Amino acid sequence: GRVIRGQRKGAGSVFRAHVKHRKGAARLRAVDFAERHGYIKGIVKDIIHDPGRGAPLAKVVFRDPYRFKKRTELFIAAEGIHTGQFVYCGKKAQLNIGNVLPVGTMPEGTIVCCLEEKPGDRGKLARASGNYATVISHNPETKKTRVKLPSGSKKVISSANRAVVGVVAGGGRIDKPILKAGRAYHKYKAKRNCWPRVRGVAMNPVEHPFGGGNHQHIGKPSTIRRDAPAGRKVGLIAARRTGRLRGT
RNA sequence: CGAGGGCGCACCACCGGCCCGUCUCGCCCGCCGCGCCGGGGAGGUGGAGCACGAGCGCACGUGUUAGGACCCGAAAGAUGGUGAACUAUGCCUGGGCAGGGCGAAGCCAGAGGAAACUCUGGUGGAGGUCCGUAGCGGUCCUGACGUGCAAAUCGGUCGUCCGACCUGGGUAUAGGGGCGAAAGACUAAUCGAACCAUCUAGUAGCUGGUUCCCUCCGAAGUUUCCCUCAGGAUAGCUGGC
RNA sequence: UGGGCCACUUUUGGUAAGCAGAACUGGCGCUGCGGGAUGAACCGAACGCCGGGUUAAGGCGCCCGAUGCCGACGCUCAUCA
RNA sequence: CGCCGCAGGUGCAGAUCUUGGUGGUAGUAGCAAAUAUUCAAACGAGAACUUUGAAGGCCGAAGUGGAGAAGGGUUCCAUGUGAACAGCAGUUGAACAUGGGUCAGUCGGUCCUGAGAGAUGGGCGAGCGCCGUUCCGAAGGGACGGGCGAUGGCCUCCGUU
RNA sequence: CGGUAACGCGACCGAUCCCGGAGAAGCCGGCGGGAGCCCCGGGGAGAGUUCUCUUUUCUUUGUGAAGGGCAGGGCGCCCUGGAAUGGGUUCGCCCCGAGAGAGGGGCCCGUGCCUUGGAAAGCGUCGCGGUUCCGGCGGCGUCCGGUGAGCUCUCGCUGGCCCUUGAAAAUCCGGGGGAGAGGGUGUAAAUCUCGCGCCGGGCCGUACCCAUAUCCGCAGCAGGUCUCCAAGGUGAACAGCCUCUGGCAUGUUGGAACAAUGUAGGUAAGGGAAGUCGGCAAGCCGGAUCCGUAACUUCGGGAUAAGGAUUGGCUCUAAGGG
RNA sequence: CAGGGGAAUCCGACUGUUUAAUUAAAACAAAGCAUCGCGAAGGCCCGCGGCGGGUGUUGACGCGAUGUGAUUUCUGCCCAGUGCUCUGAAUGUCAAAGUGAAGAAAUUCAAUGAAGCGCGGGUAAACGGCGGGAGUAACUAUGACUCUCUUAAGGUAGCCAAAUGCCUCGUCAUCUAAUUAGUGACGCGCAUGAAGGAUGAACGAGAUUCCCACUGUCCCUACCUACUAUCCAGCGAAACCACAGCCAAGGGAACGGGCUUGGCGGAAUCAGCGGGGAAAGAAGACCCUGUUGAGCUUGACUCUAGUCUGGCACGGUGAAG
RNA sequence: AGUUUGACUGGGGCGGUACACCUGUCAAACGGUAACGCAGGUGUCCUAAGGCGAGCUCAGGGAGGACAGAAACCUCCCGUGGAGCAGAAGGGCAAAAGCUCGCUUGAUCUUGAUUUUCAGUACGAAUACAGACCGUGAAAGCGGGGCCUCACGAUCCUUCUGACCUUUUGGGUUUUAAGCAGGAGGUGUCAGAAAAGUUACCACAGGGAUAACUGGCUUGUGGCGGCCAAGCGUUCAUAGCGACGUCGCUUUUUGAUCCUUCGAUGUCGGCUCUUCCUAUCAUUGUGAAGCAGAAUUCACCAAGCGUUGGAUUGUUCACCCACUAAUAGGGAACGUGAGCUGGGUUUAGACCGUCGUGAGACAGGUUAGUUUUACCCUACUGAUGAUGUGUUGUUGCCAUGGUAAUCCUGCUCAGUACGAGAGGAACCGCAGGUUCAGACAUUUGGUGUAUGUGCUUGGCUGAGGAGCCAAUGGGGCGAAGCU
Ligand SMILES: [K+]
Ligand SMILES: [K+]
Ligand SMILES: [K+]
Ligand SMILES: [K+]
Ligand SMILES: [K+]
Ligand SMILES: [K+]
Ligand SMILES: [K+]
Ligand SMILES: [K+]
Ligand SMILES: [K+]
Ligand SMILES: [K+]
Ligand SMILES: [K+]
Ligand SMILES: [K+]
Ligand SMILES: [K+]
Ligand SMILES: [K+]
Ligand SMILES: [K+]
Ligand SMILES: [K+]
Ligand SMILES: [K+]
Ligand SMILES: [K+]
Ligand SMILES: [K+]
Ligand SMILES: [K+]
Ligand SMILES: [K+]
Ligand SMILES: [K+]
Ligand SMILES: [K+]
Ligand SMILES: [K+]
Ligand SMILES: [K+]
Ligand SMILES: [K+]
Ligand SMILES: [Mg+2]
Ligand SMILES: [Mg+2]
Ligand SMILES: [Mg+2]
Ligand SMILES: [Mg+2]
Ligand SMILES: [Mg+2]
Ligand SMILES: [Mg+2]
Ligand SMILES: [Mg+2]
Ligand SMILES: [Mg+2]
Ligand SMILES: [Mg+2]
Ligand SMILES: [Mg+2]
Ligand SMILES: [Mg+2]
Ligand SMILES: [Mg+2]
Ligand SMILES: [Mg+2]
Ligand SMILES: [Mg+2]
Ligand SMILES: [Mg+2]
Ligand SMILES: [Mg+2]
Ligand SMILES: [Mg+2]
Ligand SMILES: [Mg+2]
Ligand SMILES: [Mg+2]
Ligand SMILES: [Mg+2]
Ligand SMILES: [Mg+2]
Ligand SMILES: [Mg+2]
Ligand SMILES: [Mg+2]
Ligand SMILES: [Mg+2]
Ligand SMILES: [Mg+2]
Ligand SMILES: [Mg+2]
Ligand SMILES: [Mg+2]
Ligand SMILES: [Mg+2]
Ligand SMILES: [Mg+2]
Ligand SMILES: [Mg+2]
Ligand SMILES: [Mg+2]
Ligand SMILES: [Mg+2]
Ligand SMILES: [Mg+2]
Ligand SMILES: [Mg+2]
Ligand SMILES: [Mg+2]
Ligand SMILES: [Mg+2]
Ligand SMILES: [Mg+2]
Ligand SMILES: [Mg+2]
Ligand SMILES: [Mg+2]
Ligand SMILES: [Mg+2]
Ligand SMILES: [Mg+2]
Ligand SMILES: [Mg+2]
Ligand SMILES: [Mg+2]
Ligand SMILES: [Mg+2]
Ligand SMILES: [Mg+2]
Ligand SMILES: [Mg+2]
Ligand SMILES: [Mg+2]
Ligand SMILES: [Mg+2]
Ligand SMILES: [Mg+2]
Ligand SMILES: [Mg+2]
Ligand SMILES: [Mg+2]
Ligand SMILES: [Mg+2]
Ligand SMILES: [Mg+2]
Ligand SMILES: [Mg+2]
Ligand SMILES: [Mg+2]
Ligand SMILES: [Mg+2]
Ligand SMILES: [Mg+2]
Ligand SMILES: [Mg+2]
Ligand SMILES: [Mg+2]
Ligand SMILES: [Mg+2]
Ligand SMILES: [Mg+2]
Ligand SMILES: [Mg+2]
Ligand SMILES: [Mg+2]
Ligand SMILES: [Mg+2]
Ligand SMILES: [Mg+2]
Ligand SMILES: [Mg+2]
Ligand SMILES: [Mg+2]
Ligand SMILES: [Mg+2]
Ligand SMILES: [Mg+2]
Ligand SMILES: [Mg+2]
Ligand SMILES: [Mg+2]
Ligand SMILES: [Mg+2]
Ligand SMILES: [Mg+2]
Ligand SMILES: [Mg+2]
Ligand SMILES: [Mg+2]
Ligand SMILES: [Mg+2]
Ligand SMILES: [Mg+2]
Ligand SMILES: [Mg+2]
Ligand SMILES: [Mg+2]
Ligand SMILES: [Mg+2]
Ligand SMILES: [Mg+2]
Ligand SMILES: [Mg+2]
Ligand SMILES: [Mg+2]
Ligand SMILES: [Mg+2]
Ligand SMILES: [Mg+2]
Ligand SMILES: [Mg+2]
Ligand SMILES: [Mg+2]
Ligand SMILES: [Mg+2]
Ligand SMILES: [Mg+2]
Ligand SMILES: [Mg+2]
Ligand SMILES: [Mg+2]
Ligand SMILES: [Mg+2]
Ligand SMILES: [Mg+2]
Ligand SMILES: [Mg+2]
Ligand SMILES: [Mg+2]
Ligand SMILES: [Mg+2]
Ligand SMILES: [Mg+2]
Ligand SMILES: [Mg+2]
Ligand SMILES: [Mg+2]
Ligand SMILES: [Mg+2]
Repeated sequence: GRVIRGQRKGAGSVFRAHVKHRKGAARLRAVDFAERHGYIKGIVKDIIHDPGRGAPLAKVVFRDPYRFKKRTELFIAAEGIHTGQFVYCGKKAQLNIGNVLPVGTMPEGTIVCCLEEKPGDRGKLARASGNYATVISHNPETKKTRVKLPSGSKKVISSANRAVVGVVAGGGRIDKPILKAGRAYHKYKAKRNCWPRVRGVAMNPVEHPFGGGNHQHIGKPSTIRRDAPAGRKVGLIAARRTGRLRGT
């Protein structure tokens, strides 16, 4: 009879992202004339740590092509780039780690960093540390490119979508065991209020569908249908299978 | 005074008769409309009817009922508001935490090794590390107290004491909502749904109460029906006229 | 009012019950009074306020009104009458 | 106030009834957490408690010391009173009465932004309004620079418009 | 305008615009500098003890801000030069042909010292006048040293930790660039972040308590309520115990007694958990030094395992430095 | 100032957290392990409403939803049931709208056929589940073995009178003089068992047993100290109170202070005391009744936000059919 | 989100339906008459098992007859029904009401009256008529269902049937709809709501109309006795027992009941402490024996005195160890919680097993879980006093009340009596002990703040000396007093 946890997360109040010390939105530069027809050279000025993100951010300074000013970008750092390096963004940029260039003008096996989901926005795909997307096949007609996402899914996107060449830095961060509950506390203190997770079976029936009982048991199939209302769909949501994944 | 006789009020029992409905039987009658027209009879039966009216208005009493409804009494439900000065959690900005024990990596030297490397002594100072202050907490005495110092305190003994640590202030989340390392915990001594006002004199077959005198009469706890079994309706028993 | 209960007798269940359930009349409930020491229901008797007389059931050693009869005939001794 | 009529918010022992008052309990329970007081004097009607002096102790710098924030709001300071109050007392008081006291360019506020709050545009909404905070806005009212002029005047020439 | 340079000098033309800096950054460790305090040896001044001793014990014995100069600390600053037989160097580290060691310079901080302030003030003493109750007047003094893993602040250097990387904005400044402006050789112009001079700074708060009596808890309530400073002895120590500065009157009463029962605290022959649901409660142990430590183990631990010895006072003797 | 120690069993790995005011724990959390959803026109969630809002200054080494609970070692069989999910296959049922027919129309009938449900696959680290009866070896006793009935599969590795075993104080051994306790062993286990089983150091104000030491826990009590209590001066409540207050028996609403019969009864008081006053505290919380509730659950009845799907409108321009 | 989650009931739940009906009985010779009284039955069945008429006689038995037998069919005789009539039971029935045939649809259309239940309401069922239309029989007649007693259902709604019926809203026609009358679709909780759980997180109004704990009645059950004496006891009923039967007592078992208490009588066990009972374990005095002694057993007077220390268990119980003269049984609100304790049960946290889809449940296990108040009256314990002898004092008496001692061992008797032997007492006497009681401090022990005297740590008074502080600083020894 009480609003469950997870339902309370959408209201935002306490479950909002801890963005006080974050360094800004990590994005490619907005597509313009120089990047659409040639290349623009920028210099990597600093590589910084973004709180709540396990991927380094690269501060890249460009020249404004229309007024006497310096533009500062906050690229997602591909592994191997260093401060003082020159990065080149545009259609005519060559294949090097850190350069930003459209996927349609790339070989058939190149693997990219900060992929655009739509032709014009900033990077949206393969942004988490150690991740990348592979270019599978182009087709000169209808301006389409097929890419492999970190999840293994295949996606068809426009050939005009831009991406950084290489793999985002941060490597195998998940390989290290956290070991200590406190280390997980510090990890999630810089992210949001989500970490100390109470099991639903340990709750009372009023605050969870799995709550209650003289033994801690679910009492009903944990797999729940897709169209179940909020406050009910807990457990394995719309699960195609359960068990152990033996075979793939 | 009077055997007998007569007219007989009201009222009662009965038998006839009349009006409307409905059945059964059957034969006649009427005409500006001759009709799928209209009317009439006899015999049963249904009616809160007729059969030389008794009503209307006003007052008083009793009884039943709807209303706050003889008086006081819920657990609840709804509407609209006020609270995060306590606590719960997130964020912002500050402040704080004796003295010791153990002795991780890294480093130096010596020694033994063909190599691979090994041994010894120092150095170093790691850790949700140990003993233990302040702080924070609250195990046991099931101690004190228990109309207390106190609507949760006190004594000793205890857990932890560089961390998921303690804490001020500023902020955010508000009631079927919040918040919860989860005890249905906490949300201003109130929480298995806060507080305030109103709907509201909420309802109660249940509990408690129900105020002067004398005189006369005087019970029932049984019948039948009831989601009836602590209650009603009904007949019975009572009183009054 | 629609909770009844009790007694003689009849009577069902139960080992039985100051239990449970019927029949009949009376009673208590609603009822005081005399007697049963005491007691809702037993026995007598039902009640305005009194005087006198007499009784009912029950009593008459003393408490405590009445045998303080020269009462009648027997029975009985109990170191739990 | 009686009598004839009229009309009631018309009669109390109860309701763990309402309000007010008063008993027994009873001069009883009690005035027992943190070692501790004593001598002399003064004022005074009055001294275990006030003041001074002397002595003995305690807090023992993580104080029973010296200063602040929050909160309180005159409790601060003198003089006086001695009704009540300070659960004994008081000649004392944070009591009562009468007066007095808080002085800033340089200590804070003020200014900045933080987590956040919140108009306007817009959107929604029966509506009070609330959503949203850059989003669906013609969102810059400013500037030493230059020009056209007014010469406003110590019209040389610099300030104005 | 000067210096090879780091950079220096008192100013040192310059707008729109652009770039950068400061503001502006966690926690912890180890060292080093400075100060305040503490300590020790003398010199004064005033007190205390003097039964005997004590050249004794106690108190006290200043120099603000802001300038100038000098120490001291730091530098990931410059010049010469070119290093293996590698060398410098820290407690640890760490550093070097991307320029070590060495020599010579530059800069930053300078809260330390001296100086102006400054002794005239303050303080300590000894007197003298009175102005009911003079910032009265006067004399003398306010001195020399030494120590430190000492405590507290502060500054600096160098490390460690993070799947944690520890604000923003007002505000101020430097630079780049050079649109412009300035004057015709004058006792000159534009201009000036140099020295001195002139004027102004409004508004609100400001007393006191800050707690076993000024706040909340119905109260002068053993509760609660955020901070700063922090002496001597013992000791590992912000422990406990005693003391100095400062504070107080025993916590909303006193007096007399010393029954039971209690609350709090001790002791108890012999036995030693037989008590009790149960060793509850109490008791035993305990610091430091020297030994000595098992099973098991995730090899880290267990571990102060367990067990044993010693511990005072006094007189010395060695060793550890500048 | 200032650790009693040792040998074991159970549980939780540890540090951490928790019912302010009776439960600090074995409960919660945790790292680790496993599963599920989602590529943004998205997953999950808020929102009366706006193409509103949170995750999100995010992008699969990420967010969201679950279970289990360090390490070690393992995690067996069952997709019949209920869930979940997957492609629709000639395909069954299936609303509104639309189509056709009859009628004078209301209307009636028929054809067509969205999701869903049926049909078919997958899935147990989803919920859950994991059998009986007979005969049989050259002493007996068991039963390696053999027959059948039946399931979706018939409990595997392990573990055990365990915090899980009724019978039960199970049986045997050890610990004691004596043990419903402990430990070790056995196992047809009423009713053990695999994301949880079985272990294993360190740790624990966790539950249990024994041993050394220690003692007033006890035999068996005594003495002392402080503050009370006590008495006094001052000050000064409250709870409670039908009236009250000595007993035995009787009867009685079946346990009297009062009534009957008897025993008896002597002012006013002080310190104690805990037998009575069925003492006080509260309109019993247990239990039942009420056509009185509330918290919670669910194929109870009746609904509903949200969601999936069809139709109409916004809603247009061209071709292949 | 809202709501519901029946009733009865020897408490509720579970179980049953005694909730609507029918038969016999209860039931006490009219009728009626109750309990979760007894024995049973019903929610149907039947175009015939309905209606007429006719003709037969049934169950069973005896005697006969090829296969044929205990039963196949045929025949005769007896046959009061001992068969059958659908079913439960009861009643009724013989040229019946049964069996077999023939013809049929009175199981049809109608209005009233009445009986049964009863309020003299309804439904259902039934009785007697009356009016039609029929069936059957020669006819009288009989028949509107079943031989009789049961076999069933309101309003609202729906559906069908009937009247050349009424209305359909200004008139008319036609659909439609509404109506009038009669059937049907059903309410079995059967006079007729539409309805699942859980709560230990719980709430309210009540209930002693009603359970759990005391008391009360009862005494089946438990416990303890008695009568008879078939037997046991080598033999011998009765030393000691006591079958089959039968009579009691007790209230320390457990039931039965529900009278008191639900505006509350604190709910197990232990601890502590007092008193009471006797149905006597021991001890005193006795009787009996299958009593030689020793030991043991039975019984009497008898409750004065005693009846213990421990291991496991919360236990009450139980069991074992050991001592003992003996280790008897019980009551007092299952004595005793303002006496304690809190181990158990019995709140809220939590784990396991089983059950349940789930919430949650479990006389299943486990772990943690606030035990409040006396100063009132009485009772009791002690302490002053009070009334009467004029005041006051000393010394006394005793009414009345209380009451207290207990048990064992060793030596001697005595290796005696007795006995084959083994073994093996007693009376007097002596020495001591146990439990209890009343005191006491010479001794020993304990206490010790004489704060008495040494020692000693830290600090403090300038040192010495003398002291003090550290809530009794610590420690050794310690008078007196208490013990
Ligand atoms: K809700
Ligand atoms: K589970
Ligand atoms: K009325
Ligand atoms: K309000
Ligand atoms: K609410
Ligand atoms: K009833
Ligand atoms: K009535
Ligand atoms: K820290
Ligand atoms: K303040
Ligand atoms: K005294
Ligand atoms: K013990
Ligand atoms: K810790
Ligand atoms: K704990
Ligand atoms: K799972
Ligand atoms: K399955
Ligand atoms: K399945
Ligand atoms: K613990
Ligand atoms: K509730
Ligand atoms: K009869
Ligand atoms: K009914
Ligand atoms: K009996
Ligand atoms: K009984
Ligand atoms: K009872
Ligand atoms: K009760
Ligand atoms: K006991
Ligand atoms: K002594
Ligand atoms: Mg969790
Ligand atoms: Mg829980
Ligand atoms: Mg739920
Ligand atoms: Mg659950
Ligand atoms: Mg679990
Ligand atoms: Mg007539
Ligand atoms: Mg009337
Ligand atoms: Mg409601
Ligand atoms: Mg606030
Ligand atoms: Mg707050
Ligand atoms: Mg630690
Ligand atoms: Mg620790
Ligand atoms: Mg405590
Ligand atoms: Mg206590
Ligand atoms: Mg009222
Ligand atoms: Mg009301
Ligand atoms: Mg009904
Ligand atoms: Mg009543
Ligand atoms: Mg009644
Ligand atoms: Mg009745
Ligand atoms: Mg009766
Ligand atoms: Mg009555
Ligand atoms: Mg009468
Ligand atoms: Mg009478
Ligand atoms: Mg009488
Ligand atoms: Mg009598
Ligand atoms: Mg008499
Ligand atoms: Mg007489
Ligand atoms: Mg009135
Ligand atoms: Mg009155
Ligand atoms: Mg007193
Ligand atoms: Mg006192
Ligand atoms: Mg002191
Ligand atoms: Mg202070
Ligand atoms: Mg003052
Ligand atoms: Mg006073
Ligand atoms: Mg005042
Ligand atoms: Mg100076
Ligand atoms: Mg050099
Ligand atoms: Mg001077
Ligand atoms: Mg320049
Ligand atoms: Mg001030
Ligand atoms: Mg206070
Ligand atoms: Mg207040
Ligand atoms: Mg004191
Ligand atoms: Mg005092
Ligand atoms: Mg005070
Ligand atoms: Mg002793
Ligand atoms: Mg001893
Ligand atoms: Mg014991
Ligand atoms: Mg014992
Ligand atoms: Mg202890
Ligand atoms: Mg060990
Ligand atoms: Mg733990
Ligand atoms: Mg584990
Ligand atoms: Mg806590
Ligand atoms: Mg608590
Ligand atoms: Mg606790
Ligand atoms: Mg694991
Ligand atoms: Mg997890
Ligand atoms: Mg499978
Ligand atoms: Mg097995
Ligand atoms: Mg087992
Ligand atoms: Mg075992
Ligand atoms: Mg034991
Ligand atoms: Mg499995
Ligand atoms: Mg009595
Ligand atoms: Mg009484
Ligand atoms: Mg009540
Ligand atoms: Mg109540
Ligand atoms: Mg009812
Ligand atoms: Mg409800
Ligand atoms: Mg359903
Ligand atoms: Mg019922
Ligand atoms: Mg009769
Ligand atoms: Mg009869
Ligand atoms: Mg015939
Ligand atoms: Mg009925
Ligand atoms: Mg709970
Ligand atoms: Mg009763
Ligand atoms: Mg014989
Ligand atoms: Mg009572
Ligand atoms: Mg009581
Ligand atoms: Mg009582
Ligand atoms: Mg006897
Ligand atoms: Mg008892
Ligand atoms: Mg108690
Ligand atoms: Mg008692
Ligand atoms: Mg317990
Ligand atoms: Mg519990
Ligand atoms: Mg067990
Ligand atoms: Mg506890
Ligand atoms: Mg007193
Ligand atoms: Mg006598
Ligand atoms: Mg005696
Ligand atoms: Mg000393
Ligand atoms: Mg000396
Ligand atoms: Mg002192
Ligand atoms: Mg002290
Ligand atoms: Mg001694």
